[PDB]
Amino acid sequence: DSCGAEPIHIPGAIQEHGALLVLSAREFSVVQASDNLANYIGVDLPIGAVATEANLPFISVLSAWYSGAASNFRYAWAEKKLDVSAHRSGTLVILEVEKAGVGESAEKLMGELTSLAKYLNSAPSLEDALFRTAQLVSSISGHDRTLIYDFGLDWSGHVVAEAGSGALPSYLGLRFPAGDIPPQARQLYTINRLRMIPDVDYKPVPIRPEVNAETGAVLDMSFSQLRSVSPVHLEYMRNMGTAASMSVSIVVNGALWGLIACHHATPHSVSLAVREACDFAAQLLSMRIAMEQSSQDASRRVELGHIQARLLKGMAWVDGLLGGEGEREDLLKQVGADGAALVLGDDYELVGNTPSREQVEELILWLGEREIADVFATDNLAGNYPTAAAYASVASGIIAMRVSELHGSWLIWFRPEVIKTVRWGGDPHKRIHPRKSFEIWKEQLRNTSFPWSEPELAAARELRGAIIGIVLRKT
Amino acid sequence: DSCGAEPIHIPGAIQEHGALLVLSAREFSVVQASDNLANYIGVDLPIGAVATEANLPFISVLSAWYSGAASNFRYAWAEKKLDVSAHRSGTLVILEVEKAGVGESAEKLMGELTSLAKYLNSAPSLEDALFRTAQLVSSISGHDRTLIYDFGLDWSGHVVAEAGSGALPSYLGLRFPAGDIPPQARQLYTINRLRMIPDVDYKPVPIRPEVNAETGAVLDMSFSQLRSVSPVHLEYMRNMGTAASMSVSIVVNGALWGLIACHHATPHSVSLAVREACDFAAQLLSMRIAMEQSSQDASRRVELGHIQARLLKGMAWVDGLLGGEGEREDLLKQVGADGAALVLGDDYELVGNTPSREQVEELILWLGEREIADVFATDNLAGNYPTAAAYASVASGIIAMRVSELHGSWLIWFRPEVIKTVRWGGDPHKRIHPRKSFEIWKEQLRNTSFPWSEPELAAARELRGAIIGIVLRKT
Ligand SMILES: *CCC1=C(C)C(=O)N=C1Cc1[nH]c(Cc2[nH]c(CC3=NC(=O)C(C=C)=C3C)c(C)c2CCC(=O)O)c(CCC(=O)O)c1C
Ligand SMILES: *CCC1=C(C)C(=O)N=C1Cc1[nH]c(Cc2[nH]c(CC3=NC(=O)C(C=C)=C3C)c(C)c2CCC(=O)O)c(CCC(=O)O)c1C
Ligand SMILES: [Mg+2]
Ligand SMILES: [Mg+2]
Repeated sequence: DSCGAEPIHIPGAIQEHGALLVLSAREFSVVQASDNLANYIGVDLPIGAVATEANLPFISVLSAWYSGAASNFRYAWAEKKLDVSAHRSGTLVILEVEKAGVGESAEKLMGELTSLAKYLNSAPSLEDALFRTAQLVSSISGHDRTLIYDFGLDWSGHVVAEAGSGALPSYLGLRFPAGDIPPQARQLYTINRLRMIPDVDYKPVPIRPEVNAETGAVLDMSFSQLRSVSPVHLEYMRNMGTAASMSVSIVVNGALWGLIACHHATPHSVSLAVREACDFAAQLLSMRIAMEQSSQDASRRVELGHIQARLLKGMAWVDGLLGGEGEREDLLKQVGADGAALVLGDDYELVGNTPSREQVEELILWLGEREIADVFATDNLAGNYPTAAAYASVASGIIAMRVSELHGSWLIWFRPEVIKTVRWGGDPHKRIHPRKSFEIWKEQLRNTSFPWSEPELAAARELRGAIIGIVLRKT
Repeated sequence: DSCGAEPIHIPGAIQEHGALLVLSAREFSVVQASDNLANYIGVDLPIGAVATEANLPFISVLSAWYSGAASNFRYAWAEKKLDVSAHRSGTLVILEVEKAGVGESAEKLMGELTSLAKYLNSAPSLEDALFRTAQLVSSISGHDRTLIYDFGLDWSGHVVAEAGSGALPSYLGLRFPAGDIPPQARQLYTINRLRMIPDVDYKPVPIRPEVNAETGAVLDMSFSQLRSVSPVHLEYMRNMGTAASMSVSIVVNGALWGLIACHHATPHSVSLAVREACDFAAQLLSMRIAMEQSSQDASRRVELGHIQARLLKGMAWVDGLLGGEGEREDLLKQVGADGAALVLGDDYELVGNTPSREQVEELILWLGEREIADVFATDNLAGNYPTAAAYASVASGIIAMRVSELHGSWLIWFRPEVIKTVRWGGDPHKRIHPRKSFEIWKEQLRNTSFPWSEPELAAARELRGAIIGIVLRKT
């Protein structure tokens, strides 16, 4: 990705809806500031000046915070009607100010948050849990759209939940390309779980001096809430017809699972408290996704565990896999397959729904001349072996694993073609600029089967280990 | 348990710090009421009277709630300075009123709750997570003591965290008998996760009429917050020197994991909001306990999975288990054992630290004349086989499993004695009344090893399945 090279974490500028101040940990001395600082705190700070009580009324609370082991500082500056926040960046304190929450009770958030935390510890369906999470953020945020964006393995995303006022187009069930959120952006959103763009056509406020006197470097704005965004994304937002946006990162098992992406037809800001309330709903959803994944994976390994047990003691041999109706049923269910080919030399045994003997014969030749270490798995065989499109209907996906390289022996599982129409939020394929159109773009995905789960690949590799060793013993 | 027979869920009376009203779902008609109702709502309701706006200002909100699918009703009656709550009980609405929270911001709770939710999604150590949870409840509740009570397998409990003002004795690390919380109490606390006794010497307020006209039965007060407690527990609290108590249920994977038990030297009440804030911290802790248990169990099965793999292909045979230093090391590590006896007929093979050949010989005779189905496991062999105390130091715990009933073959793992002093909160063994003394009571637990984990028992049963079938093949 060429767009993945832009350093979005060091723009040296912020958005209009707040001001930024950089203090030296030791002296609490002014090192850098936004040109709009004076406008917000009604007090001009020269670079080198030491922050006193006169300057900042909260200086004694900030000093006590920094000495502490709390990651972030938050203070309600009642006098100026400002929300003050700060984080640690090496030997620096990056302090940010924004207009305070203009009327909103904590029990308004607390009360509406409990309704979801209580809902999704009973541990219901995910879809329903996703929607409930989206529907909450939608309420407290007040955005014209609040959708949940689940990342795929290729880092393309599929909209799995949606709440809206009706002012913005509905994207529920739409798929978006990986380039919409480039790698370095995905990496930043993994560690920094919040971001807000109240106005797409904000005029960036420079931070001066450009070079920080303490570090001799530009400011690391990775954890700056006011950080000026990448122009290419603003251009993207303008094309989507979104004047304002806010997104919360859903981080599960240390990885970026998805986003709670909120958009608005016209400029729209959210209070520090409400933003933290949304980051908190994202963590509740995150806590649940992990458990259901953990339990569904556990249930699957138990289910395949019962099947493996019957096969392993059935062999203790090929009639342990091929014996009668029961043995062959277990062979296919072992990895949730519809067919299997057990090829031991020139002896072919086809179970359930398989390609022709000749077609399977040609597949083993194609596999043999490729570096197939333990097992080869794909849910789209046609993608690498175009010839396989002829029997896509019976074997769109396979798990192939050799049991005796010397004898040219293989156990291959087959999965049939599962046809589905992929709704794309515009044309995927089409300095790089964002696409102007986001109209439902449909493609018929052919020659692709249901994906192979990790429990299934684990069960496959385990049966291979049992077969290999028997053949080793017999030979 | 004879104390486990008392029906604590139908006392037909409440505590003094609130009033209770029973309404018929259809008419919202008065069926039952506490004798102190008039005192609280300043309006006397005759049985048969229909609840109007004049009677209850919140009647239109309650009506809209009941029609809805929300489990519980909560309303802030500003006029009377009362917190109103209600739940569904068949065709009935059980409505309860108590004095409103006398000064406490939602951001006071919200702010102090986030500090723990943020702390324990980074997924640190449990002990630290337990203490952080206890230390929060201690702050918002304002109790003289806030401890976390982890239930054992025998339903005896061990204090694993503690926060206190110093006014009440410290019980951290103390163990309490199962009879302190009898079964029917444990069962109620599994479904009803909150309970509060602001004053131990409250005079129970009767509910009349005793018989509910709608059901022809006494009121099911399972989900009554004001429910009058069992006299034997109040007598228990008086002996502990606790005038007030509040406890939240920690429910993990559907089972009662433990309690957050709060006690106070003098009478002390907690607001509906703060009680719900504590029930909510208990769920945060609960969400975490489940994940660490889930991940620790996963990590263990992977670790033992690597060991099993080496043994299974090593046999493919007894030299697969007994071959050299590596094979024998894996045999012991398979279930985290220090010794093993592989007895195949009259042929004995002792690995690592085992009892004498004769001692193991006598153990197989004792096992043979007991209904040992698949495997027999214990962390205290002396408890059932007193003779085994002679070699408690080498084999305090064992996993024994026969591999050929016809040949009298066995694989037995040995774990050495791990001596520890069990601190008891009073004398465990000593109409039944509670013990008067809760002074640290010490016993030296001898002839007991580290407990056998489920992954270890699973790994044991799996190796048995591999050995059996080989011996079947060889024989
Ligand atoms: C460089 C080219 C590029 C193309 C072409 C493109 O489509 N996007 C980029 C770059 C890019 N994108 C972002 C950040 C970002 N993307 C999205 C995507 C999104 N929001 C939605 O609502 C939907 C679908 C419904 C999609 C697919 C979001 C949410 C964000 C984060 C900001 C926000 O919440 O709006 C960046 C990084 C911007 C920055 O942080 O500076 C870049 C460079
Ligand atoms: C019938 C005899 C009996 C003996 C003897 C005894 O010790 N307890 C009973 C009965 C019993 N206990 C309870 C409820 C209860 N027990 C505890 C225990 C406890 N609190 C602590 O702080 C510690 C240690 C530090 C222990 C071991 C708690 C917390 C509770 C719940 C109420 C509370 O929070 O105090 C009942 C049921 C009471 C009821 O709900 O009506 C009974 C019958
Ligand atoms: Mg995904
Ligand atoms: Mg326990």
